[PDB]
Parts: sequence; C-alpha cells; structure tokens
Amino acid sequence: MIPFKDITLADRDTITAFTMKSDRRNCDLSFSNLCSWRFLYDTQFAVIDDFLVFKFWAGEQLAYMMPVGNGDLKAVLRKLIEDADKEKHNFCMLGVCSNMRADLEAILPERFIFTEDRAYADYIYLRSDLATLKGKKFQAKRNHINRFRNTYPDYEYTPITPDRIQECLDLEAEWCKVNNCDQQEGTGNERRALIYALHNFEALGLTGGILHVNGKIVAFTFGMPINHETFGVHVEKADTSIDGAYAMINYEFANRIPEQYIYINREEDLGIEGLRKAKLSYQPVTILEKYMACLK
Amino acid sequence: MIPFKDITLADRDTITAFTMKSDRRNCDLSFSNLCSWRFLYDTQFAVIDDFLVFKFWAGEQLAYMMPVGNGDLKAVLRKLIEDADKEKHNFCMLGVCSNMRADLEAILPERFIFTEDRAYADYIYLRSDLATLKGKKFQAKRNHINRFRNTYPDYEYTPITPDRIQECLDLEAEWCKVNNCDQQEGTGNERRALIYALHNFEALGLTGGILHVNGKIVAFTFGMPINHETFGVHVEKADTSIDGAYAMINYEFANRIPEQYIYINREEDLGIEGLRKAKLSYQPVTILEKYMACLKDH
Ligand SMILES: CC(C)(COP(=O)(O)OP(=O)(O)OC[C@H]1O[C@@H](n2cnc3c(N)ncnc32)[C@H](O)[C@@H]1OP(=O)(O)O)[C@H](O)C(=O)NCCC(=O)NCCS
Repeated sequence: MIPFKDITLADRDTITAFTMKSDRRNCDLSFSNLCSWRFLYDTQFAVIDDFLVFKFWAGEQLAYMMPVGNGDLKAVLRKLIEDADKEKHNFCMLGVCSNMRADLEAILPERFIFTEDRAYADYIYLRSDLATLKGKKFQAKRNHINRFRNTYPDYEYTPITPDRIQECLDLEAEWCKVNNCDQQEGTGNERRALIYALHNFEALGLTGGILHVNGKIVAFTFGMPINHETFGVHVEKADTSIDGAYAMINYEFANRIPEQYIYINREEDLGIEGLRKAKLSYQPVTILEKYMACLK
Repeated sequence: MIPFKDITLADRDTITAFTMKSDRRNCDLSFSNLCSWRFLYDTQFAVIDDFLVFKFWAGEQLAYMMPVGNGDLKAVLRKLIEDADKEKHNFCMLGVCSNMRADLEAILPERFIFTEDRAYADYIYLRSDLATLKGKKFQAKRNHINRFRNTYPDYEYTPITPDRIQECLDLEAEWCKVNNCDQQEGTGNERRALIYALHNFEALGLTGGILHVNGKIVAFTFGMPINHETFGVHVEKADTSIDGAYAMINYEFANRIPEQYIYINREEDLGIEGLRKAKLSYQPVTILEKYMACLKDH
C-alpha cells in the first residue's frame, strides 16, 4: 500500500524539493495552493519511485496529480493504478500538460482518454511584461496605471506582513458582501482557501502586497514560486469602488517578484466571460492547457 | 513561537501518547475525530511545556482546547494567550469539563468567563449496560433487539474490513440522498468527516461493524478509544426502512469493544430533540458538559 500522507505546512521542503527543479508550471503545484485546498479534497501525497504524487477526493471522484519527477514513469503508473483499484475507482490523473500527455501515450498507447476544458487552462505572462508594461501591447495598461496615479496621487503600496493579515480578511469579506458574492458558485470554498493561506502566510512561504488609498486598504494580492522560473499569483482582491486598483496592485507586486521568475502564472478564467477577457487583456505568452487522463 | 502544525494521520502515536493516559473522556479528543474534522477547523497541534495543545478556527472564532498533560498549567496558558494575541483574537478555550473548570479557577481565579451549551454535552454510558442491556431500565431496548431477531433471524453482523469500506460508503451515499446532505450544513459537514474516516480507516486506528439483512448492508458504525477507559462511537448510520437496525448494530458493536473501556462515549445531541430523546433512552451514567472559557479582557 502506498503510504499516502495528509499534506501539511511541515511538508514544504519535501514538496518544493521536487517542484522547484521541475519544468512544471501548473499553478496547482504551488505549495500554498496544495495546502490551502486540502480542506476540500482531503489532499494527500507520497514519494513513489522518485516521483512526488498527489491524491485528491472531490466527492465521488478520485484523482491523482500527474507525477512530478524523473525516473520510471511506467512503474509509478502501475502503483497508482493498483491504488485506484484498492479504492474501487477508475484511475484518473489531473494537471497533465501537453508534454505529459505525450509521455503517457508512449507508455500505454491508446489506454488513456484525454479530456480538456479551456476553463481550467492557466494564463502565463512574462514577468518583464507585467513589471514594466512596455510596448504597444501594454499601452492601455500603462494608461490605467497613469490614470490611477493621477486620481489617487497619495496611494501607498506595502508588502503583506503577519501584522496586516486580519484586516485583509475582514476587508475581503466586506467587498464580497457588497458584490453579493454569496450567490456565486464556489465563493464559500474560495473563502476557506483564502483564510487558510492568510492565517499560515509565513509557514507557506507566500509574499504579497496591499494597496492603500486615502488611508484605507483597497486591494491585496499574494502568491509564491511554482518552480525555479515561474511565480504564481494566487489571489488578487480589490474594493470595486476604486477604479484601477486591480491594475495598480498587479503592477506594484510584479515589481516585487524576484527577477529569476521569468514567468508569472495568474491561474484560470473558469469559463467566466469577463474573467477570460481580463486575463487575455494582459497578453499571456502561454495559455497552459491541463488534461485529465483517465484509464480506458 | 508555538510551532503549531496541521494534524495528520502520521501523528497518531504522538497524540495518543498524551490522550490515552489522561482522564479526559470527551469525544473531541479521539484521534479519528481530530483528523476527520480538520477540514472544518483547520486543526493544528503542538507539544509545549509537556502538554498537548490544539488550535482550531471555528469560523471566525479562534479557539484552543484545554491543554492535555501534567505540568505548569499557568505557564502553558500564558503561552497560548500570547498566541491568541498574535492572532489578534481574545483567548478562548473549549472542552473545559466541570473538573477542568475547577482546576482553572484554582490557578487563575476570576480570569475566565465560563459559558456552556447543553447541545454540545457528550453522552457517556457503561459498556456493561450497552453490551448486555440487563435490568428493568433496558427492557424496551431488549424488546427492540428481540423483535429484530424475530423479524430478521438470519441477519449478519460483520466487522468493518478493507473490502467492506465501499458498502459503508454506499449506505452513507443513500442516507445523504434521503437526508439532503448536499444542502443541510450539519449533515454535509458530517459526511466530509465520515468519508475521511472511512478512506483512512486503518491509519486512524478505527474499528467498526456492519449489519446486513436479506443480502444488503442496512447499518454501519465505527469508533475508537478516547482514553484508557473510554471508547468513542463516532458514527452510526442505518437504512431507515429497517426497524430495529440502530438498536441491533449498537448492541453488536458494544460487544466488540474491548472490556478495558468501561465507558462508551456516543457524543452529542446537537440540541436536536429526536437525537436527545434517543441518547437519553439508552440511560447514560454521565452527561459530560463542555465549557467555553474566555479570558475576561486580557
Ligand atoms: C422536519 C422534521 C421531520 C425534522 O425531523 P426529521 O428529519 O424527521 O428528524 P431528525 O432531523 O431528528 O432525523 C433525521 C436523521 O438525521 C440524523 N441527524 C440529524 N442531524 C444530524 C447531525 N448533525 N449529524 C448526524 N446525524 C444527524 C438523525 O439521527 C436522523 O437519522 P435517521 O433518520 O437515520 O434515524 C420535523 O419532525 C417536523 O416536525 N417537521 C416540520 C417541522 C417544522 O415545521 N419545524 C418548525 C421549526 S421552528
């Protein structure tokens, strides 16, 4: 029996030892994302034949993350299929990128059914693009930040520190309530994941920023590295009454992301029309498809 | 500076080393309950100053359990208050039993406000009563068992084994369809805890039983020790169209609980009138009240 263990804060070194050196850019491999969503998926992990593997329960559905590492993929797949068999479920893997799909097909030709939903693709950008907003592609973004600067000349950006967390939580609840975000699917779950992240901010290895206008917090954002060259921005929330607050905090935080992080992953659009429009407006270099791969 | 960590399956030995030797009987100290409800409370623990301490987020309420162990209680409480200060919340402790409340008032007189909610009291029974149903006060219970045996003379009770986990999950799915766990907050939350327990049954240290009638599962139950002399029954579910199934599974499983567990803790009524009458009807020896102790100012 694979000795799957519940993921915890204390597993940060073990997990990032695999992910940081990997070529995997999927935001679901962020240590903060894995821990913060454990309440929903009863998330577990194991290291099997030099691969890091995650196991998730989503109601009736059992799924495993595409194994992270190098080594004998066939051997690890045999063990995961046996694990699914023990659970009396068909074997399904999530987070399979295009390269991973090719690797699976090579081991078990015709055995996997691959399904993809563009709602779940990640948007990846150049840090240099988001931090500088240089070039014609970013002209409107420059206009937004210049307009913000003109409207709110006394704004203040500060990094998130443990001392600033509870206010971020209180404010997030207030903003949601204004937009009646109760009545939007999934916001309760998103709130649980936000709370865990902010409560355990330092242990997780998150960094983040807060925007203030006229002496009050009006936006906050946080994230952490996904791999050696990709930083994930996991959350970005703002007081919707403040025009340009999203654009401004994006820009300020991008400039605090260490320069080794070539890429910034700002996650998925969830098939929401307005969100897809917003994420495409920042000119992603890659839209990172994620397949589910289920044994036939 | 308290190195709180998320509770996990792997922490079984660490936790139970403290709880088994303790005189704490409340069901919240079952290792299975601690892990299985983590999804709701983001539960963490630490050993500090020779005590085992737990930290929970009950929605907006930060809470700690009464420290488990022996040592300088005042020193450890000071550390927990400082932790609450860092969280920017008042310090409040849960599961303070009547005896633990007396201990607190001795070391720190008039420092705490104590509140109690009868909905959260645990029902504690003698294993000897539930396993035998002997005497006048258990006559109705014997009658239900006897009716069951007469109606279903070829029923089969089995322990929960790995190959039988799926039928328990199947019964739970049917029960939740009937009871609307998808929308009922309480039973939706119970479903999350029950399913975690079943999926991790052996790692947690749980034991359980299953009742079958006419070839299908009609009830299951599971639990594990809380301390050296108290066994906790965490879950009991039955197909409602089968009369006497709750009585029979209770009786069969009580007989499987090892004799060193003098007491059986069958948990709370949650202020639900039906559940309260059911739990009172089995004649508890103790209704274990649980206080919340909140620091008056600071
Ligand atoms: C609606 C009504 C039927 C609710 O009672 P009910 O669902 O029949 O009875 P309960 O909720 O006690 O029991 C339902 C089941 O869920 C269980 N249950 C309820 N809450 C639970 C919880 N938090 N955890 C685990 N089990 C729970 C009970 O044990 C019971 O199990 P069983 O059916 O397998 O024996 C009620 O009897 C009634 O009177 N109807 C109208 C009520 C009304 O108008 N209300 C005014 C309120 S002010």
